[PDB]
Amino acid sequence: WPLSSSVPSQKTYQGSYGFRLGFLHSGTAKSVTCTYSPALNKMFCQLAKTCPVQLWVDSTPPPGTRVRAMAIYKQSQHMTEVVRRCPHHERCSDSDGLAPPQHLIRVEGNLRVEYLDDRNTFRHSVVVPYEPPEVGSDCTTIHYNYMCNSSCMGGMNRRPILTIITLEDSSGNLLGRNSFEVRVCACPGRDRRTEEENL
Ligand SMILES: [Zn+2]
Repeated sequence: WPLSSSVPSQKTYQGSYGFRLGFLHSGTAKSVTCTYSPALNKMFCQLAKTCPVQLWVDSTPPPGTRVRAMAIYKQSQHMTEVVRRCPHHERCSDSDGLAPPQHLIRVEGNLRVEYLDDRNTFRHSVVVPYEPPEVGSDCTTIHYNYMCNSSCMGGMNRRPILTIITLEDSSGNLLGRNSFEVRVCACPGRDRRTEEENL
C-alpha cells in the first residue's frame, strides 16, 4: 500500500466552541466492553463492539457542523503508513452495508454516516453530522466500532494507534481537535488495569 505524503496533526485544539472529548467512567471489571484510562489517555476496546465517545462543547457549533474520526499510528516511524484493516478482515463477511471493507473505524446507529478515502492523502476517515445534546443531556455521544484487533497480522500488527477526532464546519474548516490512544484487545478491563500497573 502507498504511504501518505503527509501526517494529520494531533495537536489538541478546543477552538471557538470549547470542544473536547469525554468517555464513560467504566472501570476495569473483566466484563467491561470498552474502558478509557485518563492517566494513559487511552481507550481499551473490543473488536466490532460499541465504543462510546462523548463530544462536549461550551457553545453550540453552527448548523452543518460535522465530526470526523481518523486513525494514525502512534509511533513516529509508522506515521505515514495508512491505518487500515488487515487482509483477513478486509475480506471477511462483516459488512454493515455502509462502511468500506478496508476501514478500521466505523460508526454504528447513524444512517447519516459518511466514509472517505482521501484521494490526496490516502487516509481513511468516518464522518457524521454534529448533533447538539438531547435536552437535559450535557454531551453528544457517538458509537464507534473498531474492526480489527491491535494484534492483527498484516494490519496494525501490535503497533499502537491514535484516534483523532475533529470538528469541522460544513465547508471542511477545522473547528476543534482532540485525540486518544486506542488498543483493540480481547479483555479491555484486564489490559487497562495491567498497563496502568506500570505507573
Ligand atoms: Zn484484522
